[PDB]
Amino acid sequence: RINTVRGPITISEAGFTLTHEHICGSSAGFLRAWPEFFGSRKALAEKAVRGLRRARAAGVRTIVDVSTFDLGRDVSLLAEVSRAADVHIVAATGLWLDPPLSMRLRSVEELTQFFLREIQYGIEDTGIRAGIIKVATTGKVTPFQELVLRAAARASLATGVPVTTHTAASQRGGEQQAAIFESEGLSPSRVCIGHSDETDDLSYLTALAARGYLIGLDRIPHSAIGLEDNASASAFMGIRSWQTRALLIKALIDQGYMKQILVSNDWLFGISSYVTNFMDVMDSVNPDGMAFIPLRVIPFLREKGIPQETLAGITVTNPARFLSPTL
Amino acid sequence: GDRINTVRGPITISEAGFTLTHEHICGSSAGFLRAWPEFFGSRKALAEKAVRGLRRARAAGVRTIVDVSTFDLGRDVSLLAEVSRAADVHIVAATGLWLDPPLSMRLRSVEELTQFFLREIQYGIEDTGIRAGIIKVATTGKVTPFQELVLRAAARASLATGVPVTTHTAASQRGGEQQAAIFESEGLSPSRVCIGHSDETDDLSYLTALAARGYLIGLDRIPHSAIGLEDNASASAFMGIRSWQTRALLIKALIDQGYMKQILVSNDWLFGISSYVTNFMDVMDSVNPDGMAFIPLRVIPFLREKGIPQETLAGITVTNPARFLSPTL
Ligand SMILES: C[As](C)(=O)[O-]
Ligand SMILES: C[As](C)(=O)[O-]
Ligand SMILES: [Zn+2]
Ligand SMILES: [Zn+2]
Ligand SMILES: [Zn+2]
Ligand SMILES: [Zn+2]
Repeated sequence: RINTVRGPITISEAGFTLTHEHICGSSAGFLRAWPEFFGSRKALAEKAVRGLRRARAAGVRTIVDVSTFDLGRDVSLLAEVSRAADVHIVAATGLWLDPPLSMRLRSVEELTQFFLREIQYGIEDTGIRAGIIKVATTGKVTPFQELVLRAAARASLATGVPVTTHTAASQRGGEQQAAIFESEGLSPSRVCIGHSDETDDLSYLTALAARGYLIGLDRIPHSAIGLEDNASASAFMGIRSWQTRALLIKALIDQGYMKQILVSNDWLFGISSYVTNFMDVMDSVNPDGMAFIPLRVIPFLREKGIPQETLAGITVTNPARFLSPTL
Repeated sequence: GDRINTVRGPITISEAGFTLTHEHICGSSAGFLRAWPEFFGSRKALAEKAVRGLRRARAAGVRTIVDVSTFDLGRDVSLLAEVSRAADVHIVAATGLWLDPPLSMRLRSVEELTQFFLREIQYGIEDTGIRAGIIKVATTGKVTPFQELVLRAAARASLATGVPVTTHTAASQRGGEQQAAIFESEGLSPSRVCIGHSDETDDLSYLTALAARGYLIGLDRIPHSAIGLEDNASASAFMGIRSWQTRALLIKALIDQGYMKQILVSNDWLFGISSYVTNFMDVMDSVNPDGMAFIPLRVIPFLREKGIPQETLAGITVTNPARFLSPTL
């Protein structure tokens, strides 16, 4: 069984699953302290329910919200929008790139206890258990980030829940992550190396898949175009087209690694952790939101000759194998 | 105006009595107490320790504390309200930002920060309806660009509401002078500002010049001393190795210079701490088993023994905080 914000579900219930998404990208305590930053909590919730319902109509049945503590994860919000949209949401533990001081000062043993409490006991006082561990590193792994990755590996080994990562693909950062995970005795089949569509280095990706890692091609609609004077939507966006990113999926399929591929949008319905109104920038670039994968990428791959059963394997079978707790 | 926001609602300033103007129930990080209460044993254990501690402070004469924990120090006003009611000690809550703002705060403009501080003063903290009665800000010795935004937003919020501003400084780097310059550039009266952690320095020229300008001087870490614990680097780094009597003698020094009306005294104590090394609360509790009662039980008799009149001490512990906290436009 897989833990969701509404309780446990069987593997067969998960269906078409988006493995790297967010309801809201924020900071610990921020949604509660300043909901008017998002208009209101109600407005944010209502936008998310419409968004999830659009995704559901395009075939999505489950999303994995990989928002951590320090991304301002509010599982009560996730539970509310999941119930109203009838879309399963898997919540995350772990730490992203903005840990507060009370986290930054902790040992690997302490972080392991924290990740374990969120998986085994529940998040806050909600009883909602995490079904995935999210971690992030920048280029060369910092000392604190290494502690996070080891704590993640140890919590995964104790519970069977998988680990999913944020990296800089342009720095081939998955290699350093993999080294740390393997030193801990973690199976690569429990690990998704994410934001992997941010590079054109196919050799780097194939090497990881060969070692048994899941490859997260999860920022496909963040491609953007026509924003090279933007001091925000050029370093956070790019200039590579989304079709170019999408073709990495075909490339990995053709090398015989369709079972290793996970695809997502890395979308959200509110964001406070960047510039004000960046949500408007994102929504203008990708009006499809979380429906971008099923509405654009899947038909694009089908028209490039990828068979239905392969597309179903990638969007249904692979996430189920990944999320089902396994040791 | 003649009333102050507390976590149980508004009180008249006459009700504040003996007030500790820089304290904490818990030193933490946003969201942390709710996500990981076992770090503190349990939320219940932490609340109980705070109530026992506040009750002892109350027995020693304390009637009000100002909890200067901000959003990013993990302020949980619901905890403050629970322990205030159970200890029957007034607690004034804070808005502002300390030294650990998350991205969602660090990326905000001075106008946005102003709106956040005003929300916490004028509307309430989170969904609790509890309103802040003070704005807490913190800087590095050299004020960073973001910290300067925070100080300007604090000044603007103070000017709109009358509620005071209190600061964290590196007194050894004379941090208060850069802060004062920013505050005054915004038109904020020095009488609305406490330059805190000023007992970290023995430079009386720095202290008296600020006091002469009408600033309140926070001599607010009196019990903090790692003397006898020099072999504990974290203790020394957090508390210094100046004695509590050395810190306390600055209270006398500013009185002797004629600035009794500018002095505010406190412990900068707390009942749990996650924003430093593990188990540090045990180190603090061993250094100062009196907790927040340290000021009334140890420092006040020390100053009376040094000859300071009872009326002067009452003015510092009662009148000065009342004048400071009372919203004044
Ligand atoms: C806050 As993000 C760019 O990881 O969705
Ligand atoms: C919470 As503190 C050590 O900055 O007074
Ligand atoms: Zn990411
Ligand atoms: Zn993400
Ligand atoms: Zn301080
Ligand atoms: Zn303090």
